Amino acid sequence: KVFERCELARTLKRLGMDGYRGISLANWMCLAKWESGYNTRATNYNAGDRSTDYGIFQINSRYWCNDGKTPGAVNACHLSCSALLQDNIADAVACAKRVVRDPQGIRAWVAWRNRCQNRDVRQYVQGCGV
Ligand SMILES: CC(=O)N[C@@H]1[C@@H](O)[C@H](O)[C@@H](CO)O[C@@H]1O
Repeated sequence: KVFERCELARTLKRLGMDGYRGISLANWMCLAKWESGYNTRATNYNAGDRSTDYGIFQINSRYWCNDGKTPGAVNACHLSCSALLQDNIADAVACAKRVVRDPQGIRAWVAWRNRCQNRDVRQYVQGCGV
């Protein structure tokens, strides 16, 4: 599914993401916006290393989920990458929380650095009641 902006904001808040490991909801929203356009079924194949990015947060199969077809991969979220393509984002949120429990935090998503870091991200939660 493609979330509407404020629908996603409230969904993420109910799943405990506001301030998780210090990350504001608006940062999670900025991440989802620029990774997938709020699209839970999005996939991106990376021909350079044979990995695939999955779901609304475009979490990568080399380290975080298992899709069986990524060489030399691990599965730190202990999920099938299929779980990151559901309309219900609970599993994707659990995996995103696992990602940011590692040292880089939200910087683990390279695109967050380019699109959200040191930027005014509040527009993404304006009017959503969060
Ligand atoms: C949290 C996450 O999945 N980050 C992955 C990162 O590890 C990978 O090296 C980059 C390259 O495509 O994609 C994403 O940023």
